[PDB]
Amino acid sequence: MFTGSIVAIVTPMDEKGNVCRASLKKLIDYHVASGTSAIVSVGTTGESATLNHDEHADVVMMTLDLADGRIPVIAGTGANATAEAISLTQRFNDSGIVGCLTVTPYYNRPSQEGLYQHFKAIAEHTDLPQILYNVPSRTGCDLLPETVGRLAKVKNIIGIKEATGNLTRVNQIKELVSDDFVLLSGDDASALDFMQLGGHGVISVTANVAARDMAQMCKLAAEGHFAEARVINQRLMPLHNKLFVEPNPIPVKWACKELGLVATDTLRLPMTPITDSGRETVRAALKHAGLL
Amino acid sequence: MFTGSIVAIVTPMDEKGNVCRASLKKLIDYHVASGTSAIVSVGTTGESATLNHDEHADVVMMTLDLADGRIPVIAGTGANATAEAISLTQRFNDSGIVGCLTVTPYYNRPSQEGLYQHFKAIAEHTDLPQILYNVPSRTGCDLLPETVGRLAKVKNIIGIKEATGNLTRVNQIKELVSDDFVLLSGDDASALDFMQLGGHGVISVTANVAARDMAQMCKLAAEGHFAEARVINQRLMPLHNKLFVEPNPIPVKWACKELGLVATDTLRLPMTPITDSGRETVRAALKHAGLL
Amino acid sequence: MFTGSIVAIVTPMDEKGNVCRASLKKLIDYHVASGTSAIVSVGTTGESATLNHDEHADVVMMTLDLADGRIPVIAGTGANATAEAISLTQRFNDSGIVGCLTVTPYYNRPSQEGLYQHFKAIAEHTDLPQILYNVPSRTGCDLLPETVGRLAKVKNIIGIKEATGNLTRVNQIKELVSDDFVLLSGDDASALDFMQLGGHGVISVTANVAARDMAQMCKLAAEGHFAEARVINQRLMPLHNKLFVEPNPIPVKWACKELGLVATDTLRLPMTPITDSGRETVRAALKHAGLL
Amino acid sequence: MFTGSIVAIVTPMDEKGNVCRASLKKLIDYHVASGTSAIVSVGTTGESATLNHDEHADVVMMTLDLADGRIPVIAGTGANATAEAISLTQRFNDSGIVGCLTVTPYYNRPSQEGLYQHFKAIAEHTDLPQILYNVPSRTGCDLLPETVGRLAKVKNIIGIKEATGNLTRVNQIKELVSDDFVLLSGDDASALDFMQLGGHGVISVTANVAARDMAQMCKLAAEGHFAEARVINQRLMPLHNKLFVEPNPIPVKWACKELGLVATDTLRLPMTPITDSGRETVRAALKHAGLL
Ligand SMILES: [K+]
Ligand SMILES: [K+]
Ligand SMILES: [K+]
Ligand SMILES: [K+]
Repeated sequence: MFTGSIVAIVTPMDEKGNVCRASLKKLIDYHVASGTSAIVSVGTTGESATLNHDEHADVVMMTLDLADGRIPVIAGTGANATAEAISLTQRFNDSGIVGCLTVTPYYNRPSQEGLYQHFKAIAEHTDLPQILYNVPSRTGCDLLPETVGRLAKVKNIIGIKEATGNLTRVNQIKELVSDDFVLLSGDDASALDFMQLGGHGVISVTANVAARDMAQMCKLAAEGHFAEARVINQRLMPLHNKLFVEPNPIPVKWACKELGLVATDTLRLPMTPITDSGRETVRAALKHAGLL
Repeated sequence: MFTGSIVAIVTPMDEKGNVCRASLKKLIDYHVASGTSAIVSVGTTGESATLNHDEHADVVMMTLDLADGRIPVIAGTGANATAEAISLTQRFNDSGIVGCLTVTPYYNRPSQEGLYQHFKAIAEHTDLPQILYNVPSRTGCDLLPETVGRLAKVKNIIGIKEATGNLTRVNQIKELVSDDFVLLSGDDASALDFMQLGGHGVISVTANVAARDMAQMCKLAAEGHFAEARVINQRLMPLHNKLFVEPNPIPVKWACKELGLVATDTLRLPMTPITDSGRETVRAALKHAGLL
Repeated sequence: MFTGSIVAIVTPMDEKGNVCRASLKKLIDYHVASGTSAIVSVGTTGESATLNHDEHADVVMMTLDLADGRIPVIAGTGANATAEAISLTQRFNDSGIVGCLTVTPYYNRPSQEGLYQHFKAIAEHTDLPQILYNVPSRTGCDLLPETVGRLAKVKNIIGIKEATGNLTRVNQIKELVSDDFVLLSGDDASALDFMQLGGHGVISVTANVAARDMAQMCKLAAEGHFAEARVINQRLMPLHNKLFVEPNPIPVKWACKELGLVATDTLRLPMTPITDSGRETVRAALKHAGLL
Repeated sequence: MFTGSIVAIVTPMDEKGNVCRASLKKLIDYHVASGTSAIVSVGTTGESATLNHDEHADVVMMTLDLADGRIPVIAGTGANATAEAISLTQRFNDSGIVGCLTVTPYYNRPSQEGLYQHFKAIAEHTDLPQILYNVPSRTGCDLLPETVGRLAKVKNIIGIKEATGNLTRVNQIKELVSDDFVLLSGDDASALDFMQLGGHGVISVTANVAARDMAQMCKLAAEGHFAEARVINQRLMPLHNKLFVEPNPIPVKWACKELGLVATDTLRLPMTPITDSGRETVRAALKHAGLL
């Protein structure tokens, strides 16, 4: 559902840069078998940036189709134009998705009032649950706790993917919102800390390749067994860091390929193939994780 | 030119959020009368973010028609997917624009090699002169001097709009590029300094409302009359700062309207109307510039 | 001892800027009565910066004398010259203090290896327990977890006052050190979070004026009653922030004065009297805390 | 002068960590022969941090004697307590030094008003010309242009050593001060740029080992021959960078020794001997400068 280990799933491509269905199916089967709570489809790790909205929609539909009710699917729906965000959302009305992950507008750097108006308008024109998404390092702006608090009063704004890696934000946000509001980490390396502070889960890059460990860890964290969760986390930590040694999803797509989870590690420009140096850092991380 | 004062022109809109031709014509006549060297159409200040590519192309073509051979027009062509950058650039091939202003991919944060491959592919699918554009605060990435040097070796990559505010870049880039590679400021408050270090002009937001002073100031600069240029700069400096008191282009659109240069200060969400406190700030800066 | 609520105690001065004994006595009595675990004497809040080592020693001796065994006293001993650090430490051999709080060298910005050698040398030439102190915002350098880990193997380096407000440091450090090693917050605003993540206490500015609440909160945190601790913390939070509205200890010394805890709020230059604006922000914080 | 190339001279030490007179004399003769404009004695590069005030005064007086009227000598007088700044400055009153270099209080992070009161009190207890010194990365505080403007109104406050690396400050300060207030770079890698914007010279670490080129370069700059100056700057640029490959003055001391300019590269803890990897880096930069 909207807690636990949620995978920010790669969009597996062939050598032409087109979605590879066979590979997506394997990945979905892998997640159903590994205890992953939900799949975020065509988020950042999903290369939302370089799929056009038609392809973005296909991949979501294909993901849902392959999932076949076995695992909930959340659609990435973010756009830096509110009209575009709205209109992309409509595309997934009645699709079967359980909700949407919607990023703060990138590049144009709106005010807090602007972010409020953006997200309120989007929530207005759908019945689907909305997860807010904050990642200033990508977007150039920062959705502050106060504004999260105003937006949480809207019926179908139900949570936030907090990707700052600033852990003070957990309780600043939490004080300000009801206990039903979901607090999910968007930063693998600090996600166990995030959960220990009161977070409910993680929308994860690491889960693409360490699905089971991430699921166990997140469940331990929810039960208060932090010591036990850390042991897993310790072992995943090089992966938490080195999946970003080169721009996400370059490392993780290579990792999937190396595990045999996807046929090719192809991406679309401006993402470029992994360097040999990166190959060697990632492979070492995988082995530390015990995955290789 | 690709020297002197270049306006990053606002896209004036009617109350419905669509381009207002009467207001655009006024603006262009003004820049023609004021001695502005060129117009950048649908760059950041032109709200590229909230126009779709058709609307963007319409505004560019409308601007070109209205300019009527009197002043060169540079098309904003930025896009964070390389395929989309190519496709948008292709819309203007054999159109009469004199060049493209193309920004580093935002949000997806490519490597330097990715930046290289992005812009190289773009350059290769056009005869148009290309001006690179670096604005890390909006994009999440930083096109370093070295990559600039690499890209300057491509025939139709002929300049950079440097919006970091970091003046050390002028001479870092200069030493690595040829004598005729153009260096333009993207930061009004430091543009004169930029020019004094060896930059060749500015793509300016301030020029929207103080086109005459800006053209004056850059002429002085090119002729090496910096003390003189500097008297104008201090006249404009509060505008250089306070045009960003709220997110650009919210302040400059209000200022245009106030100066009677455009009919309405309407913008597209997620940009929001200027606050009362913001009006008063901007109006003060305009008084200081001698424009009210 | 070296856990719980530990006060970074002000050095109360008269109008000549000289230690006011009557005021220090009141403060010490207040801490013994309020359940404060220990007193840090002549730390940062204690104006170590502007007391010469002779005065620094007096204040420590006078604090110990007034405490009269009722409350443990830790001496600030930090110096950016290792010889000086050593020699200042010798001054407190057999004094009665239970330990020393020693800051990373300020201004000169040594390497990690330098910090290792600094702290190892100091620990060598005393039997007293040493608490490391990291606060990059003041010092210009950052003692990283890895180096904390090497230093924790030295017998009498027993803990760290981590003042970064970066909460990822708690478990990075903790993984690397034995379970006996003490992890204390040096940042009031994030101290409950710090403790929730595995910290043992706080060396606190807020404790100067909210001794009892801070003691209760820290004890709740140690017992795992985080929800109950947060309620207190919520009420102290404006104080956690506004005691730094102007440079520490300007606000807190004024606060003490306003409570009647000290006779004058005098400081030594380059610390300057509180502004009226600051007066009003602090008084509001105190009232929110219920202290006024 | 207080213009041209000014060396921030190393305090050469014997193997015991005490000033080595033979080596200091060599250094001074070299600067006299090389055309260095003035010597700053016991500034940051001179290890002010690890010398007590007597030792500091001894080195200053020794430097003055050895200079023997051949080259002006500026005493480092910084101190984070105002009383100590006054007392150290008083040691040099009627000594033959031509001015003091006095840094913003480090560690205690005063307000702008505190900075004002600090330096004003200092100026008032001496007839010596005072050069302000801003280096936020070491001190934790930033003396803004406006406060500089305020302080320039004091008679014996006559200049600033600006070590931010932020070139915008040259013209911000300049507009607020009188025509004869001196602006010196504190950042070798940007000093030529600093000068091209209107700065009057540099207090340099590079000049320790490339005194001749540095003096050449600043002459060219003052005469407005920037292209020419710039050929020298690129010859020195790897040294400008790699002299900080490890904490200053670890690299420049090793380089002096290597050039036979001093007997030993010994420093005081917490500064540590240069790493093997550091030697090789620095030696490379020296080869590039044409000095090996
Ligand atoms: K809600
Ligand atoms: K070119
Ligand atoms: K130990
Ligand atoms: K003066």
